[PDB]
Amino acid sequence: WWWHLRVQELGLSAPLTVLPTITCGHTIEILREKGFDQAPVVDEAGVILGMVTLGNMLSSLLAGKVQPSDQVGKVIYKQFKQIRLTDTLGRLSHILEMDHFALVVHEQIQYHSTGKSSQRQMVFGVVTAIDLLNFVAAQERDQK
Amino acid sequence: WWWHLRVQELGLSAPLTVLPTITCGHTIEILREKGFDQAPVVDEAGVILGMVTLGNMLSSLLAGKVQPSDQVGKVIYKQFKQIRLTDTLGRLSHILEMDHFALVVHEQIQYHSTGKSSQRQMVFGVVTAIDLLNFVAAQERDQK
Amino acid sequence: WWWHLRVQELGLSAPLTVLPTITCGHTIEILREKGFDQAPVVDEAGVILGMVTLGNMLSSLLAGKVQPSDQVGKVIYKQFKQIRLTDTLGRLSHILEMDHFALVVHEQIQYHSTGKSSQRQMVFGVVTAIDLLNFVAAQERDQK
Amino acid sequence: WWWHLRVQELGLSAPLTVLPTITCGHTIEILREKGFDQAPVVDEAGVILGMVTLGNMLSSLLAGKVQPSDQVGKVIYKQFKQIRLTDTLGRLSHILEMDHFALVVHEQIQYHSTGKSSQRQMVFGVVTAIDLLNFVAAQERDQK
Amino acid sequence: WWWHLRVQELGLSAPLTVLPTITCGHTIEILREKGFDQAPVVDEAGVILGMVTLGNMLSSLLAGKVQPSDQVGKVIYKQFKQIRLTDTLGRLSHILEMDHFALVVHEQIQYHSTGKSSQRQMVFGVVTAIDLLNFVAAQERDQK
Amino acid sequence: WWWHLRVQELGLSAPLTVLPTITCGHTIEILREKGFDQAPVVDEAGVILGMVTLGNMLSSLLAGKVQPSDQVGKVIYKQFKQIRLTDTLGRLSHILEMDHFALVVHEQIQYHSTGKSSQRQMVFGVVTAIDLLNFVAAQERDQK
Amino acid sequence: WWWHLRVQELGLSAPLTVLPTITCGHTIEILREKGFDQAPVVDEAGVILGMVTLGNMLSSLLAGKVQPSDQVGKVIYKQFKQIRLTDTLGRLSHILEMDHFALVVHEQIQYHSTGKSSQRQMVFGVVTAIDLLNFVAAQERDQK
Amino acid sequence: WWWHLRVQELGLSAPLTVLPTITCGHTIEILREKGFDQAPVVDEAGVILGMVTLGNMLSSLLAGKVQPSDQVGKVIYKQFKQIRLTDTLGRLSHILEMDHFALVVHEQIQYHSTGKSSQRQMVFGVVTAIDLLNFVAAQERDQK
Amino acid sequence: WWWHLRVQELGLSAPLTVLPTITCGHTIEILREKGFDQAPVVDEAGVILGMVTLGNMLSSLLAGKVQPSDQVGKVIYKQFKQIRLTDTLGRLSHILEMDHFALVVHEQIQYHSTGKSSQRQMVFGVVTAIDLLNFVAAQERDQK
Amino acid sequence: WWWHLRVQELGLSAPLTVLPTITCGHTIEILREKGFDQAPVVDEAGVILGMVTLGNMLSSLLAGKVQPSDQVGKVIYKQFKQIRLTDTLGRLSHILEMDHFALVVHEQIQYHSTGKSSQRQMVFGVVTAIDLLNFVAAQERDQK
Ligand SMILES: C[S@@+](CC[C@H](N)C(=O)[O-])C[C@H]1O[C@@H](n2cnc3c(N)ncnc32)[C@H](O)[C@@H]1O
Ligand SMILES: C[S@@+](CC[C@H](N)C(=O)[O-])C[C@H]1O[C@@H](n2cnc3c(N)ncnc32)[C@H](O)[C@@H]1O
Ligand SMILES: C[S@@+](CC[C@H](N)C(=O)[O-])C[C@H]1O[C@@H](n2cnc3c(N)ncnc32)[C@H](O)[C@@H]1O
Ligand SMILES: C[S@@+](CC[C@H](N)C(=O)[O-])C[C@H]1O[C@@H](n2cnc3c(N)ncnc32)[C@H](O)[C@@H]1O
Ligand SMILES: C[S@@+](CC[C@H](N)C(=O)[O-])C[C@H]1O[C@@H](n2cnc3c(N)ncnc32)[C@H](O)[C@@H]1O
Ligand SMILES: C[S@@+](CC[C@H](N)C(=O)[O-])C[C@H]1O[C@@H](n2cnc3c(N)ncnc32)[C@H](O)[C@@H]1O
Ligand SMILES: C[S@@+](CC[C@H](N)C(=O)[O-])C[C@H]1O[C@@H](n2cnc3c(N)ncnc32)[C@H](O)[C@@H]1O
Ligand SMILES: C[S@@+](CC[C@H](N)C(=O)[O-])C[C@H]1O[C@@H](n2cnc3c(N)ncnc32)[C@H](O)[C@@H]1O
Ligand SMILES: C[S@@+](CC[C@H](N)C(=O)[O-])C[C@H]1O[C@@H](n2cnc3c(N)ncnc32)[C@H](O)[C@@H]1O
Ligand SMILES: C[S@@+](CC[C@H](N)C(=O)[O-])C[C@H]1O[C@@H](n2cnc3c(N)ncnc32)[C@H](O)[C@@H]1O
Repeated sequence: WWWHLRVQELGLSAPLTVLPTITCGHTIEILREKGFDQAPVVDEAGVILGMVTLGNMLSSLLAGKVQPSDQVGKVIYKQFKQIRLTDTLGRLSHILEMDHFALVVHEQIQYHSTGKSSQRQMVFGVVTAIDLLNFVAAQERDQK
Repeated sequence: WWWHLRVQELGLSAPLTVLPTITCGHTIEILREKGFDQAPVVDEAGVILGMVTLGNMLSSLLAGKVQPSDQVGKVIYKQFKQIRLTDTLGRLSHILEMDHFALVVHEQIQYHSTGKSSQRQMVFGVVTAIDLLNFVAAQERDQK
Repeated sequence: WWWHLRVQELGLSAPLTVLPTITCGHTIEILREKGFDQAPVVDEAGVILGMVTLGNMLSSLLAGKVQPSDQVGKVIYKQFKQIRLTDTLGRLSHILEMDHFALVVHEQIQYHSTGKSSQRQMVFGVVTAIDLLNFVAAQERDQK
Repeated sequence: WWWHLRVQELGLSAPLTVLPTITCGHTIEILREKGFDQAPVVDEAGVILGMVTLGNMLSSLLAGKVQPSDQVGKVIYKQFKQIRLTDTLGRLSHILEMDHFALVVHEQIQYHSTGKSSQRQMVFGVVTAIDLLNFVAAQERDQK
Repeated sequence: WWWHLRVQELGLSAPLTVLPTITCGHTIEILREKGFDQAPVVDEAGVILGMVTLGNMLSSLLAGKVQPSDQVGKVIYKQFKQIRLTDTLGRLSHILEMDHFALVVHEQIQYHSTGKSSQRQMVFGVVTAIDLLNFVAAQERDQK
Repeated sequence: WWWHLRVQELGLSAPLTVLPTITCGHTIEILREKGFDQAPVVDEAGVILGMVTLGNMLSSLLAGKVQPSDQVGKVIYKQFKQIRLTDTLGRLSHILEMDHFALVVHEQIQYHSTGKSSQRQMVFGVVTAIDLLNFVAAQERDQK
Repeated sequence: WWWHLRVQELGLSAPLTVLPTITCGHTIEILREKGFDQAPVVDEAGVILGMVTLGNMLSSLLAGKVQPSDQVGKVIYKQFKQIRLTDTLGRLSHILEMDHFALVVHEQIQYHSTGKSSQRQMVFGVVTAIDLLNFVAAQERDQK
Repeated sequence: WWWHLRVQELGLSAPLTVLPTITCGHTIEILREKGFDQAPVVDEAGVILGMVTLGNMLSSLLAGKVQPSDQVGKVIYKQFKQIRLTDTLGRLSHILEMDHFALVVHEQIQYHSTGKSSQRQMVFGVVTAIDLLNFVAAQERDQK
Repeated sequence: WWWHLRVQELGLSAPLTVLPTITCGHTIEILREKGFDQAPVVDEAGVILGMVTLGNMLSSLLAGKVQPSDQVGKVIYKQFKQIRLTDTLGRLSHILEMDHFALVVHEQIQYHSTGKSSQRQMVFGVVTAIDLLNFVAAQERDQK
Repeated sequence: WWWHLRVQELGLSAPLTVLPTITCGHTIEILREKGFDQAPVVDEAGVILGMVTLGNMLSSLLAGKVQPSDQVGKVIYKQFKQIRLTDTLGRLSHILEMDHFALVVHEQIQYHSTGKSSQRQMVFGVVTAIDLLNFVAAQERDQK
């Protein structure tokens, strides 16, 4: 039944993200002390530009390309199956199987001095099935 | 009953915002062509830095401080009441009671090259009672 | 300079109004898709008998007096700052300065079988600020 | 140059119209004391249901169809080269070139309880070249 | 029955007539506030030499032949058909059913020491169907 | 250099594990609030009889066998490239890449009444990349 | 210098243990032929519940409480001083210097069907100074 | 019962003994691989001049007096509860009650060139209770 | 039955040997006072370098090889069928039977500074049938 | 030189003898603690009838012919070499060489009232090479 549900309901309390210049070893700590596993990589403007995960992180360091002291900009995960918040859990349940996570985007349309429109994409969160499992374990009392 | 409803459920399709350098005259067009009157004023990084409304802009143009060719950066509406998307309708409905509009924000905590957290507030969108009315009109069908 | 202009100069094209029996939400949907905010409440004869505005409507709905399914007549915003089309832009601009909207009316005198005179008032149009702001933006391309 | 100008500029302070039930002897009187030539005929709802002119009337009286005590509604004039106030003076000029009068109208879009649109034609006023001649001496001080 | 009624018995209001030198517009604005449409042009005494109307002026002015600032002499409408006061209402019907007005003349036969018979055809006035309609309305009161 | 390091040094403070009867949703909660990802499934005697990981378990919920209220015993996950505690980081670096984790085994040789030996495998912990990733940063101060 | 060292480096390959049910004499034989002196006593679940030593044996066997053919659980040594593997070598130093043998333990906490937690204590390896002396004579080759 | 028996019956294994100058670690390894707990210290002539024990040796390094590479004559133990082969098992068992081992000695009456009598003490071997317990483990099947 | 018995169970009386540097006359003296038939000859280190018997003396004195003042090392007897202290009494009795004396030796495996294994041999004692004949009367009360 | 010596100087103090009925072990014990090997067996008057040694007695006991409890008379060794005291030491020494003992007999030459001379040969004693060895050792002191 849960696949009926929608992305926004899932409580993406995930404001955390990184710059590409963050030291690899530091991110390793932050995720673990938080218990997290993957962190979004954006610019200081917040523009979505990549990902970082242990799976590529361990693979990269063990590949010998970088040190833990290196910056994540050079080991940036980018192949995320990113989804939109407006979508349903079925798509989430679909996508979140081949890998543990996927980005949810929020779109931002700015207009220039001359009224010319522009588009900015923002991070709504970084979700995993735990959020799905956590949410599905409780909310079924209300809108099942 | 609807005041219990959760804010993110309100179907905000509101990515449009403006740079402060946009000309007032063009600004009116974009809102009026959209049927809008108020729009977020943000930087190129999406920094929540003010507003623009009907009363803000009508008073400003009638006061003569901004010509129609003037930029909105001079008269950016600032006294907006603001809510968070994780909040509830009842307070937002309360919030909308004494204003024409309300701002919803979001947060995104970037982490430095040194791994230090840095919190950035990000625009979620712009809500007027139409959004509440439009959704509660839909909730007439969804309360099943 | 524009405030000296005649009210009729603006050209408030749309004469869109409602009867006091249409469902509250239905009014809201019609205005919102078109982006409107208000609608004159007149009889089938067209006699100006009131107004309805979202600021009243949001307050009315949140007051609990009307469901969205309720009729619009019971929340008739019959009070309005009303001006005549034969009047000056500045005073209407003055009128809109501290109001969410303004009303203009069209007079009409009928003579019965005995020729005794009568008076009727039709709606010339409904004006908000963005009428003027767009109009002065357009008109200053011709007369300025 | 004036023929290019908009209809509404011509100061059409002409709200007077009659019910069809008014007698012949009173219609002539009012138009005579007003110095008028013709008078619109509408219902109590303002529906544009006819006309009456000296040419229509004189032909009617001299044909014997209406006694002076008879109603103008029996011989209600209804033909006219009707125009709408959004148009230009040249078309008004064009229409008045061969008719003995010109008719201008106005619109009102009422909406029912079911949200169904209803465009209602409404009288704006009666115009003759006097309105042109009176006002042509005026705009040659404003736009000329 | 009224067709028998004597033209003299109608009781024209009065003659109003100007000299050809004065401009059209000044005559035009005067006649209209009296409600008039057509005005004679005579010599220093009242001899028939000219005739002006709105119908020909509007036709001529929009044709561009003369301006409203042009003298009233160039808008002459003397091609009228003319009647004598000794005739009856029926003759007016045979006149006014087509034209917009009728001319009635009169003789001011003053006698002097010049030694010859004198004849000076005066203008008796300007009569329209309103006079006819007023006269038949009045005669229906006399014949009561 | 780190592959020189030995498995024993890593310090897996990982005594936590589960029974097969543990509730599915409770299982995910337990790891999540603590921030873990997977915990061994053993009996009350500590026998290494299973494993629970989100990737199978998210698939397990999507397979429909388990609701969050279900037990993990019916979806007990039992494949793991388990490593031995005496090895080096080279094996860990090798083994721990193709999956996110691997069991580390302690062993126990119990002797019967007749002196017959009996080997019993024990869980020394549950390791992922962080354990070494944190450790490699630390071990550059002690052994290298 | 070695006293600083970590216990787990000491090659504590002592998975062997006994059930209480086995006779005393065989256990003494078992440790004798394999060369040990003392062996840990646990249940079939591997729960640490006792010990057996030469003094625990000879004194009891000379006390007459047990025949050599008597069961070993009768003389289960339990007054050992106990340490955890996570400690340092100097902690072993001030343990074996007065005790004739040393016990080390490993911990394991299991989580129930209801999610409640319970710890299990598991033997790591029965160690005496020879391991230390063997290890310290060996590890200095790694350092130097 | 066995305490009535005779020491010589026990059947010692062998006299594995060392010189004082032997390295501490080599004795440590030798007793390890042999499983032994101690070894007598004698000269090349076999004179009973010392002993080396686990408790002596563990205390020796941990007191810092000898490195593992140092020679054992520095810590030469001689406080053994020495016994003679001719003595009884019960006394030996009593003798082993507090010491972890008991030296068994042997005599040799060597005469000189002049016939002067002299006694040369000889090491018969080394015994722990494990000898006795194993010894009684079989003797109860033949001499009982 | 006694032939089944063992060296150690039979037991020695006492060991007495001498250096070869003793004179022949005193060798007779010590044996004759003891009634001994023979004597082992070793160094002060106890190495079994020879022995002396009655048959050695009778041949030696009557061959003129040694005077009583001469040393036995001149004619130190060397023939002897050496036996070990592990051997069945029947063999001992057999092995003694054809000879006139027999010797049992005791092993002594000592280790050097470099821990190199080395086995020296030690004299256990001299045995004649008296050792058998006296003890056989005793073990018939112990084994029988 | 000693071959000149005689039994009269020999000092054979060997008068002890046994009866044939005495038990072998009883004779064995007596001979052993005095330290002899061979024992004379004579009648109650001292007349020569028997002789025994250990060499045959052990051999006979090992042959199974007699037990140690058997009488000494059945284990006789009379196949000795017998000598007379009048014979020189050289012949004495010569004759004892190829054995372990020799017999010397007593032939006193006085008689009694029986009326006839005869011979009742008593044993003079039991000499060994040790006697000679003791004798030659002593006589070397006497002659020098
Ligand atoms: C505690 S971690 C558990 C580790 C597991 N491998 C995973 O990624 O889900 C999961 C929780 O952390 C939160 N989280 C994941 N990524 C995050 C991020 N980049 N910033 C802040 N929170 C995040 C999610 O809301 C999720 O509920
Ligand atoms: C249809 S307009 C009606 C006029 C109304 N007074 C207003 O502008 O907010 C309102 C709708 O547009 C959306 N909206 C308002 N401001 C917006 C903005 N700045 N960018 C994008 N959408 C916006 C809101 O969600 C609301 O549902
Ligand atoms: C496209 S709408 C823009 C959205 C905004 N709510 C509004 O109505 O102004 C612009 C025009 O709608 C007109 N308008 C507003 N209320 C009206 C009403 N009740 N009937 C007809 N026109 C109306 C305004 O005068 C304005 O010129
Ligand atoms: C003052 S009369 C004089 C001109 C001429 N008598 C005629 O009626 O055409 C004409 C003026 O009266 C006004 N008028 C004409 N008919 C009208 C009517 N039916 N109701 C109100 N005003 C009217 C027109 O604006 C026009 O400017
Ligand atoms: C409004 S006018 C009659 C309508 C006619 N179409 C006109 O406007 O001239 C009303 C009265 O004015 C009078 N009248 C018309 N023209 C006149 C003139 N030129 N001088 C004096 N009276 C005039 C007529 O007698 C008529 O009774
Ligand atoms: C904060 S969790 C992050 C998620 C990680 N993939 C995991 O294994 O759960 C990382 C730490 O949790 C610890 N851990 C993992 N499984 C555990 C378990 N079953 N019991 C106790 N600790 C565990 C590991 O030692 C690791 O250092
Ligand atoms: C080689 S034996 C030497 C004799 C020693 N005195 C002792 O305590 O047994 C000692 C070795 O056996 C190992 N050991 C001790 N107890 C053991 C047990 N119960 N099972 C398996 N190994 C054990 C220890 O780690 C130590 O390294
Ligand atoms: C075979 S080891 C068995 C291992 C056991 N941990 C121990 O040392 O007792 C035990 C045997 O070795 C013998 N032994 C002990 N120390 C000895 C030594 N220094 N030289 C020769 N044998 C020794 C003991 O007499 C005992 O019978
Ligand atoms: C007591 S004498 C018995 C009678 C006779 N003298 C003989 O030797 O057979 C023999 C005993 O002395 C002991 N013995 C023999 N030669 C010895 C020697 N060289 N040193 C010490 N004891 C010896 C033997 O153990 C034997 O039990
Ligand atoms: C000391 S024992 C040992 C010598 C010899 N191997 C033996 O066993 O007969 C020998 C001495 O005892 C003495 N002797 C031998 N037989 C004897 C006997 N039957 N009675 C008394 N003395 C005897 C001899 O004189 C000799 O000096």
